[PDB]
Amino acid sequence: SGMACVGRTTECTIVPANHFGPIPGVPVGTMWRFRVQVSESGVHRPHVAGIHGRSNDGAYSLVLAGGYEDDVDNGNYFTYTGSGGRDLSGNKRTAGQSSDQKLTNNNRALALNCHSPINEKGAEAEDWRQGKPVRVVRNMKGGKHSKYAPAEGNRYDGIYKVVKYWPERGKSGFLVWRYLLRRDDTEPEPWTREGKDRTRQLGLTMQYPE
DNA sequence: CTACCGGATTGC
DNA sequence: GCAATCCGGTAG
Repeated sequence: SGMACVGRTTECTIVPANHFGPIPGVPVGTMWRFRVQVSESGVHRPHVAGIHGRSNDGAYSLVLAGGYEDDVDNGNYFTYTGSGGRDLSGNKRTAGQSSDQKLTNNNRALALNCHSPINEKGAEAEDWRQGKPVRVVRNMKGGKHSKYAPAEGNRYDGIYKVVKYWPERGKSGFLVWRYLLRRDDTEPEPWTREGKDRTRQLGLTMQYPE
């Protein structure tokens, strides 16, 4: 079973589970081979889910991992897809779209980060930088369609904010919730010349399980 | 390609 | 507390 059914070896105690913003001691460019490690770091606590959020508070983090065809990654911004609209019966974790997504649970959480009152028809923020921060991790499985994904594993790419969100018919013909995320982070983007230099100057290397 | 498990977390 | 959810990971 390797890493398929494993739990954490430690938990992040440096900040609590509902911390908004960067995790202390984890710079942009930090890299981990497996999602469980990303969880142990505090950067993205769920081992499987794309969004970490509480539907009455906000979303703390998300992962771009190519798991949702409606995702569109443009590096310094991206269009993210809500979760759900899927039949996971039979103890699945992933499936194709087979019903309309809903503005509930993780999807409502991420909408709350937008600097606009929550709205079932979607919203746009007049001052997007006042929104709640989202920690963004890119996983190599996004690399099928995105040149910004890391070659392997998972990489912390910094703080993004939700500019707007809206419902739209997805590629599979069912409604999906879509979110425009835009970067708001003083640290360089890992894929740029400056980001590559920073990663090197910091001595960051891929973290593997102990 | 197909099938489906633990664990972590939030929903209720 | 128990139910629901799930952008992972592996075996066949």
